[PDB]
Amino acid sequence: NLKTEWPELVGKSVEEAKKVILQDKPEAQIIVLPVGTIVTMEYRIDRVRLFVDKLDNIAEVPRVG
Amino acid sequence: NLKTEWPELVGKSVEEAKKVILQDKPEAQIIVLPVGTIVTMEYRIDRVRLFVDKLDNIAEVPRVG
Amino acid sequence: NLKTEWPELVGKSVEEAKKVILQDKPEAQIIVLPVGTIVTMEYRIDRVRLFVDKLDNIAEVPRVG
Amino acid sequence: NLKTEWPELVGKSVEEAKKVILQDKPEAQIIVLPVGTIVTMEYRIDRVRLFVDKLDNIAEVPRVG
Amino acid sequence: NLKTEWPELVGKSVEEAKKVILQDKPEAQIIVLPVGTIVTMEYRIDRVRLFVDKLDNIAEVPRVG
Amino acid sequence: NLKTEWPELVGKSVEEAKKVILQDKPEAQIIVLPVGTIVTMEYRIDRVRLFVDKLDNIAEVPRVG
Repeated sequence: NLKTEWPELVGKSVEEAKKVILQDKPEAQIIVLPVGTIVTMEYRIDRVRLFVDKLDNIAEVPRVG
Repeated sequence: NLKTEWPELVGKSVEEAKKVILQDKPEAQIIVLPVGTIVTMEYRIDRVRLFVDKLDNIAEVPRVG
Repeated sequence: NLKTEWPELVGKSVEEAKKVILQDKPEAQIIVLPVGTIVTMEYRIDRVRLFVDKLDNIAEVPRVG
Repeated sequence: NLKTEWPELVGKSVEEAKKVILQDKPEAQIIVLPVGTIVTMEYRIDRVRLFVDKLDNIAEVPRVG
Repeated sequence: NLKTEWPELVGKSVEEAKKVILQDKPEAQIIVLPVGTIVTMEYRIDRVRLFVDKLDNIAEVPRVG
Repeated sequence: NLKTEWPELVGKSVEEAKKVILQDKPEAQIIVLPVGTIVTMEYRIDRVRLFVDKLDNIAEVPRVG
């Protein structure tokens, strides 16, 4: 199996979002970036990037990679 | 039906704007970004992005997506 | 008629500039952005964008749109 | 005549630089922007843009326009 | 030999990451930049760039250069 | 002669770096910019730009120009 996306998280705080992701993916390495950030094309299975808005709310669906 | 745009909101504060949108779209997930931000081409029906100016006023017509 | 540009405003503070614009265009929706900001190609007659410098002075001629 | 460039100003503070420019161009409208800022292609004879570094020192030769 | 990449570091703090790198590469010159930063194409053997997220966690695999 | 590059400076503080450069080039006009900054293609012999990281350390080899 595998849970790789957290659509239910758009709009929630980073605090709330961490808590859920860690529940579902105990080994996740959570990265917090501002929306519009260009990342390196490297794929990492244990990583979860959160793309946040000005108030630190999840602005896009979190996904593994 | 559907209310998907809030033209009447250009120039108003984020506080004022939240209040109106939530009135019209109780399930809206409000995202606040600075004008000029490049977003991901993903369409979400419950989402409302607010594009704000330096003083946090709505700079463009808010819309669903 | 119509007053759509405030060339006399380059260099003045946002506070001073607001005051003048509102005098001439009582219905103006004043938006304050940093110089170099890319805006959405939408035209709004009641809107006045102020493009400011590091000290919040008007850096370019204010115009309707 | 006309004094349109202040090469002698690279490295000096904005405070120092203002003082000199105003000496030479009493009608100058001084604009302070960070180096790397893209401006609008509009030419203004009374305007002097200062392009500053992280410490607010003049990083490039000030010029009219 | 040579240790040139620290994959085990994604997600860790800059403080933690410094400590490990210096352990493995005592002569490393540690540089801390935000993710999405465009660097100069110059290669330096003693240098280790850390690409950090909003909370200062390592967002990409640290490497020499 | 001429000393135009300070390779020995990568990783050092701006404070430390100033001190060295001024030692070697007493007439240097020191400019401090963040890495990734696009500068104007103008060449100045008395100028030394320092490209700094998030902690204000020299991230690239300082050079005249």
